Amino acid sequence: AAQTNAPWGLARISSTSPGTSTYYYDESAGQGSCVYVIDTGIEASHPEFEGRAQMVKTYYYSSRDGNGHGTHCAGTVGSRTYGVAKKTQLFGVKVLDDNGSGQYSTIIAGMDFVASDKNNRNCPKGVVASLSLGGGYSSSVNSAAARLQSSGVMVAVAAGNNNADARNYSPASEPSVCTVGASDRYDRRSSFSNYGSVLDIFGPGTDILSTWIGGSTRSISGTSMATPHVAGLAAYLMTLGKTTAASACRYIADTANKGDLSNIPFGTVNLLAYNNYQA
Ligand SMILES: CN(C)c1ccc(C(N)c2ccc(N(C)C)cc2)cc1
Ligand SMILES: [Ca+2]
Ligand SMILES: [Ca+2]
Repeated sequence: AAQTNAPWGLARISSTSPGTSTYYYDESAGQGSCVYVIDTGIEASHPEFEGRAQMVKTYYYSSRDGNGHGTHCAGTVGSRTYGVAKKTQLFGVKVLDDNGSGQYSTIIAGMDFVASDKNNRNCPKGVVASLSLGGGYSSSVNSAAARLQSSGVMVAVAAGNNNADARNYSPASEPSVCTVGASDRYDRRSSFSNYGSVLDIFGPGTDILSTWIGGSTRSISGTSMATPHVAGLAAYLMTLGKTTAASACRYIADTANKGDLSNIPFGTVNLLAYNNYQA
């Protein structure tokens, strides 16, 4: 399959070179996989999700995404137009308030929730969790991410947006999950992207067009936008049977575009997520 005039990020993950505008992907499109987006919620009624999204848990008064961030991330995972895995199903877990903030205890609860909840869902091709959030180092936040990964879920987390070593941020600093840095359309490390030896992979993160609340769309930037590209790609690869939840981060790194990125500090991986699609 091919999507013409795709958002640049989608094109980039299906090309060995920057500058292309077509997203090439297998028609299976992540069907049979499930991705939990742990964030400010998801506007499930957005036409772009085609009824494939639903809220399963909130830690606040409502399950509504009153912010937009969660809906944007979910759109990059699995919306029709802006999504990597266009037939996956999406589950929203609202651990962040409508200001985009949340306490560590709530975030931890949301991760434990997913580890249990996945046992009540029909996801024959596997389960992914996308965490576009983070804060200062916390061993208990890292431990919750490690548990989620251990339980059989492919955990993708944002590196953070402080142009600093991700070792001082959580859950980015948890080695057992897949920590994702951001790149721009010219194959440079995004100016805000964290870096460091704990990074596993880079994905498109600068000027990412996706779904927004009120049935709208907008372009925003962050390692928050890179993470759902990798989460979507994981779901896509699991559906194809190329990898499992336990080994998906390693498979993505193994099959990545290598050495294409500029402005990568010594000690940080030069690896950009790539779907290896061959028609
Ligand atoms: C410091 N830390 C762990 C962290 C910081 C920022 C973010 C992030 N999602 C973010 C930060 C800034 C902005 N802007 C627009 C300033 C957007 C997203 C995530 C983690
Ligand atoms: Ca290349
Ligand atoms: Ca890792």
